[PDB]
Amino acid sequence: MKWDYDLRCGEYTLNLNEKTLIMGILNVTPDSFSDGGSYNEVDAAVRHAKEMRDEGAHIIDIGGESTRPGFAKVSVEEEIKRVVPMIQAVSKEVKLPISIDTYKAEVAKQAIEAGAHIINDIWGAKAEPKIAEVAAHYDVPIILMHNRDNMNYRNLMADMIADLYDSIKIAKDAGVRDENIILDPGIGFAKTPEQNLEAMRNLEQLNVLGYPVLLGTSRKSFIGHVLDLPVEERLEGTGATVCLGIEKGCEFVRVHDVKEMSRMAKMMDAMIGK
Amino acid sequence: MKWDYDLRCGEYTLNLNEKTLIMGILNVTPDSFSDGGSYNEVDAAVRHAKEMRDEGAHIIDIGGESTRPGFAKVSVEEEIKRVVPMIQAVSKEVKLPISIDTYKAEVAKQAIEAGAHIINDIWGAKAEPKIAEVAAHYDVPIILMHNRDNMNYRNLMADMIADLYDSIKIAKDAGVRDENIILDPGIGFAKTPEQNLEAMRNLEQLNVLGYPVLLGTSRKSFIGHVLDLPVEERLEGTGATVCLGIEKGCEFVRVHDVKEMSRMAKMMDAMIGK
Ligand SMILES: OCCCc1nc2ccc(C(F)(F)F)cc2[nH]1
Ligand SMILES: OCCCc1nc2ccc(C(F)(F)F)cc2[nH]1
Ligand SMILES: OCCCc1nc2ccc(C(F)(F)F)cc2[nH]1
Repeated sequence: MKWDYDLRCGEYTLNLNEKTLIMGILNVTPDSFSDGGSYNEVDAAVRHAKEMRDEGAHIIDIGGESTRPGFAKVSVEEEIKRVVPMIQAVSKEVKLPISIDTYKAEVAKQAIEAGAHIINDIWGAKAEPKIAEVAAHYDVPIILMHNRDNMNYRNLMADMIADLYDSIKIAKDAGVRDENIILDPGIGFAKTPEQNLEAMRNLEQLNVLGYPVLLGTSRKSFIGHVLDLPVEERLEGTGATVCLGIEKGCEFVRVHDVKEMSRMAKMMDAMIGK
Repeated sequence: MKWDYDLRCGEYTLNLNEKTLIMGILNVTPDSFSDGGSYNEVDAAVRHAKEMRDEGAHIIDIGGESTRPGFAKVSVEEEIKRVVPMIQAVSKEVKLPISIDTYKAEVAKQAIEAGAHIINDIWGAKAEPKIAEVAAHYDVPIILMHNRDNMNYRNLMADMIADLYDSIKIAKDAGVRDENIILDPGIGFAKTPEQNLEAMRNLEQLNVLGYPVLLGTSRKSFIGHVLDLPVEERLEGTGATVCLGIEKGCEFVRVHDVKEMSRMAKMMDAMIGK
């Protein structure tokens, strides 16, 4: 009874109370010889989305070249040629809500038009505030991630909450309804390894803002820093972050390893009484 | 600064503050044609103890036939022929403290004489109270596990704490020092699947007794009940229990999958600030 509403996603509806929601990460695998839409590139995305669906994903998060982990400099024009064909094919062939991982308003707009249901913004409407106008107009959920162009904090948690509020204000001023706001602490962004640990340790503070929280820690550098393990050897590390996140009240986890993290989340949910 | 003493284990000393301690599970693989001590049987145990050492174990827990998971009916005379050669070889070849997983006083005595450092009692000194006299005499740590010959609880957590106190009283009356007492909630013993979940959910209550807590959930039936997965597919499930246990303050985890659980524990420790 924590949430008195469900997350409305067009033809899909996500219950926020019954289980931790698993968002599976789908990064584009660009064909070297085309700008987008080619069979090998799109077929790869579809096959991967189907696998994640079969492994327990509730949302498929689709990211083009300009987003994490690559951060390529690419025009919205180029970005649309690549992202839109993926959204079209995945939305047709995979019966799950799709999030578009972009900070660019025009990309978000075209993605929603192509069939995406949720906007996932690593800059929390601060890089391109018009993304909040797009969100409001289409009445879609938007995930506002904590992020900064600096790591000069006075007090990490207090600053994160203040920064997240600045994002909330941008979204609400644009007309985004409270029920369409989700927050993300931005673990692995604009934070030292030590600061990432401190944010994990204090994640429950985000709950005072009164919005659902999505945690995205999967395979991130700070896990490698602790364990001294490369990106492919971080299942256990990611797992610990997912478990602690759920214990601290997060509603979503954004993960690469859907099969394993879905099992861990299900076990956590059972134990905490979710 | 939670603990103002270290766990003294003869030539070994375990710090209770710096990391979650990993106890690796070693079950005997009985040779069919002998009562104990044979090369294949003991070599198997030694090889396994070395692997667990290399994978991050801090304690090796050695169990003969009459203990979990098999619970064979076997005389102390038979049990000694099997357990003592394992302890002798493992203690010589593997530089870690050894716990003997037995509820039988005479087995515990001979095990300590053979080189074991810690007594691990699934009956918490209630099946054979003389085991507490053995513990006191040799001045070794003893793990008192919650257990009952029934599941008729009036109130699970309150009953567990009362039962654990009855074990503490037996141990202290026998002369066991406070610094040599460790408690275990007995997840998977004398509890319904639902009760096991409830005990996990409320594990932090055990901390009021003021003794270190060891959690032993590895691969247990209740994980299979939640996930509907067989014993070999419970890494993720065990992982969630380990993470939640550490968050709730446990000092030890008793696990089969040392490599994976050691990594998860290290990540948890870093995040909680242990
Ligand atoms: O300290 C808060 C920073 C907010 C912020 N506004 C930005 C605009 C553009 C970009 C860029 F375009 F990605 F470079 C990054 C930004 N970061
Ligand atoms: O309800 C608390 C039960 C305490 C208890 N005393 C026991 C003695 C012997 C055995 C046995 F020998 F293993 F059967 C099991 C026991 N259980
Ligand atoms: O399914 C992947 C192949 C087998 C496998 N390796 C694992 C490592 C760690 C964990 C973890 F402990 F749950 F994180 C689960 C795993 N399962």
